[PDB]
Amino acid sequence: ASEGPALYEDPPDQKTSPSGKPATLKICSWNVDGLRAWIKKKGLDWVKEEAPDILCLQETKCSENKLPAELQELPGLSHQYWSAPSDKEGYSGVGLLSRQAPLKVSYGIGDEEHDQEGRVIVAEFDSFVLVTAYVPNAGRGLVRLEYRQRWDEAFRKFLKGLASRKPLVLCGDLNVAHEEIDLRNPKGNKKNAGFTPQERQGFGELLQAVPLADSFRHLYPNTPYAYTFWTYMMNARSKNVGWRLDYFLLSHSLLPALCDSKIRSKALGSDHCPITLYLAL
Ligand SMILES: [Mg+2]
Repeated sequence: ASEGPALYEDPPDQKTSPSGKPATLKICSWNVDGLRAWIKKKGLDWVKEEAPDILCLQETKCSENKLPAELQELPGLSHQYWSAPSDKEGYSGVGLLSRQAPLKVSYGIGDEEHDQEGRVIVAEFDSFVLVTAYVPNAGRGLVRLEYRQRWDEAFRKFLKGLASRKPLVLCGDLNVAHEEIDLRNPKGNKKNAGFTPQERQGFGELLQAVPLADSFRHLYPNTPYAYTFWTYMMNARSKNVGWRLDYFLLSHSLLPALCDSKIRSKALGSDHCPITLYLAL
């Protein structure tokens, strides 16, 4: 009620690095709010336009055994990997679709407590490791906040381990708006999932410990009203009353390869929009 529209126009795609090196890798990440729902809402139209080298999907609500046939309409992303909850049901779930097969694909974070909900794919390539995640939400009434804190610690420790061997790119729906600039209404959301001090602090801990840089915020440190999620309710997207929940976090060693980190605000299909990373690897 207190918010009207706030403008955001994502800047043009910067496709060369500081060294002048053209981008060699384009990664698109997207919380699809259910793979079938997303397909019905023309989600694949953006994927075809974007033509990424790697597509990471969160909240697929689908196991590798029950995938929709339409995913065959992406022949340029022929190597497809899927994780889903162990109970074999339609919730959570992540996907990674790639032009080239990774050297190795793994699922989860090496901890039984945290590996039952199909939340993480690890894809190792020659020069870097890619992780895509759908981080557990703290829940309505914060009923899952204690668990989320345990998740955060385990995930941080796991990523620090990976980064000790190869440069890391982490992408996906991290279910937190880091700072006040990362959501439209910080004042009214400090007791809500995604903007609790515990969640924000966890994100800060992750950046420091691994370490990782927030690609978007690194490039655009002072840019407001840049969001990746809007509630389906109450004209939130039309008013740009949103949250930045979706990130590409990078090892510091990859910052010289960083060309751009995009937010595809106008792309429909979900309550999140896609985000896209350009790297000159
Ligand atoms: Mg959803």
